[PDB]
Amino acid sequence: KDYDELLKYYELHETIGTGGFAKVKLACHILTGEMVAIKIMDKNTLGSDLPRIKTEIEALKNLRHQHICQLYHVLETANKIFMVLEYCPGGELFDYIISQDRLSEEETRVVFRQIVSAVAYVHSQGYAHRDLKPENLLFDEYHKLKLIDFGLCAKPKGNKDCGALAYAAPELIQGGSEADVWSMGILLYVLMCGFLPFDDDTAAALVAKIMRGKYDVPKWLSPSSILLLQQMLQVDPKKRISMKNLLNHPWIMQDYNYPVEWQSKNPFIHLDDDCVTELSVHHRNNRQTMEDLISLWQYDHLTATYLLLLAKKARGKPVRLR
Amino acid sequence: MKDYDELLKYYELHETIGTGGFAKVKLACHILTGEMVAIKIMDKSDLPRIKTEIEALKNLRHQHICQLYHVLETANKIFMVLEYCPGGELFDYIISQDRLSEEETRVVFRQIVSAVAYVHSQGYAHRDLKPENLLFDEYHKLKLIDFGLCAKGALAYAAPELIQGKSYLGSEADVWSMGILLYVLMCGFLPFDDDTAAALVAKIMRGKYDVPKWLSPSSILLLQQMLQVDPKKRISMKNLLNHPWIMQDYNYPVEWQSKNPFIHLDDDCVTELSVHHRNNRQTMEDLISLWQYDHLTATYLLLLAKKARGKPVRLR
Ligand SMILES: COc1cc(-c2cn[nH]c2)ccc1C(=O)Nc1ccc2c(c1)CC[NH2+]CC2
Ligand SMILES: COc1cc(-c2cn[nH]c2)ccc1C(=O)Nc1ccc2c(c1)CC[NH2+]CC2
Repeated sequence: KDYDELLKYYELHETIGTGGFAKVKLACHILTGEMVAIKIMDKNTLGSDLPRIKTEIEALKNLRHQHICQLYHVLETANKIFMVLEYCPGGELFDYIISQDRLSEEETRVVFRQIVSAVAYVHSQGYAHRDLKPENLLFDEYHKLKLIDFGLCAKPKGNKDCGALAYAAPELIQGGSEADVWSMGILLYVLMCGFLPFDDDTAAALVAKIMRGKYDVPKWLSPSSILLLQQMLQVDPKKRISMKNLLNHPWIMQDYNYPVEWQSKNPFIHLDDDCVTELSVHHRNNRQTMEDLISLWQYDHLTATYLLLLAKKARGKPVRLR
Repeated sequence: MKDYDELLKYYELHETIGTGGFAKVKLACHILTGEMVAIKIMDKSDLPRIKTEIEALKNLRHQHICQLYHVLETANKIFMVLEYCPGGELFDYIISQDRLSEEETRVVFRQIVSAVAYVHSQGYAHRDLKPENLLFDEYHKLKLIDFGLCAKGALAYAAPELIQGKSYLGSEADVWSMGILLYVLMCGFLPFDDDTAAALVAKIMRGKYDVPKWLSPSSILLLQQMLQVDPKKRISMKNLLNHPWIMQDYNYPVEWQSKNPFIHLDDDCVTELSVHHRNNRQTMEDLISLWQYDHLTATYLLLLAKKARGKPVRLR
């Protein structure tokens, strides 16, 4: 009874889940033929941490970006919440870092310009992620990074509602968007060094290192790398580099000579007309109210079919259902 | 990273297979033996539950229980090095096909029965038997997992006396759950199911269920012996092991006794660990016999499996 609605729309394959509450079940969307990943939560096993699932869904319903792992479809049965998500077979950025030694400056940049694109867009929409680390970034079948787990979340100019400690800003530990900038700075350091700037045996010694904020600057780090690191690793969050200045930073533009393009290429308001026409021939009605219907963004089957059609059109394969 | 330094002396890390807050599962290679392993990584979020499981798995050793090799505790993590189970959940198996045949469900059920009868012999009751908690190893052999709710779950699997406050448990509640499991294997869905949780409870108490046309009268008889609302009326484990349904095609009852020993030690393995350590031998055996669930416990038990798969009793 929990799978009857899900199985009208999706053919279920393997289990890259079998975690706690949330198993990932690789699956195929029947109409389009595109590969999806299905996050499965237990609506009466999840404890007092169902608010995290709801904070994530409501952030993912409002965020749309080339470097954010897309939500296609939400399904709620008796004891189960289902999230139909974008396909990421390439592993975590974490798995990437721990397989190789340390990355070169130009290799970290290629990566880091993608983290910056995503996190800058999050902040434009009034959100702050609050748990940026290399586990929470995944690689798609085209080697591009996707940001995941908005389980902790913002609206810092919104209504009243921590993460990994080695990534946590000083002001976070003692109680904005500037906390995320600190965490991108920790991320930048590990990519180039192969080790954290602050690490210890006990948690109480880790906190003391974050507050004092003194760190090692390895011999192989360039002076451009060092300068950007100290702008991002400011203990005072008012002294930390702004996103407007990060986007076009001299280290950030080496070998690219254009700034980070953060603005979304995945639209809410514009409707692709190849997709509207193919959905119209399938559902059998007029494109006028077809557009009106998609524009509700209910994150049902129609939202899943529209956005997956748009993903198939992006691949190169044709705009076709069955 | 300081949290991975101890682990990474012993294990080469692979695939990141399964997020979920505190509990993440990474695939790993044990460097000395070359044997594949699964690593459960806890973000040190109910840590009495992690500690009940480790404590139960340190004392349980069985061919149809997913083996613990090694426990590692760093600052912010707990690592459990567990048996390799690439074959998926029994759950995934059931939902891919429609329903299983009686003889296909017998092959599968006799393993569930072998494992659960051994759990109960050691003074334990699992309390969360369901098809998500039974995994297939690389030989298509079932391994029972998650002893986090065990005593010394899912409502559709919960016994009537469990729901309304016991007075008291424990082993007969497991028998009810094996009965729910038996039904789903043969039918392709539950004897008690509903849209709301409040309607599910009411169905479990009255205990009346549909008996599909394709279920044999042997299947029906065993089902009603296991699905007794009164736990005193429910079939005993002594009678389950040699039940006529349990034996129909097999010339013999369920062998529940462990083939994985704590006390008796393999000499071929012992003499290979001795050449590595540059120990005498009486010391070597005395040391394994501590069962500390460190690297020496991981290396001994993985050497025992390498010995069993036909490859040589040799370290790398
Ligand atoms: C384990 O995750 C995946 C594996 C494969 C895959 C593996 N092999 N081939 C494909 C493909 C995709 C995923 C995936 O997208 N998972 C995912 C998406 C969002 C979130 C999570 C996971 C973590 C839980 N918290 C919410 C955020
Ligand atoms: C989540 O996976 C496991 C959990 C436990 C466990 C949990 N609790 N106690 C033991 C024990 C073993 C595993 C495991 O080994 N799974 C696994 C192995 C290989 C592969 C996969 C999974 C993904 C599917 N594709 C093939 C690759």
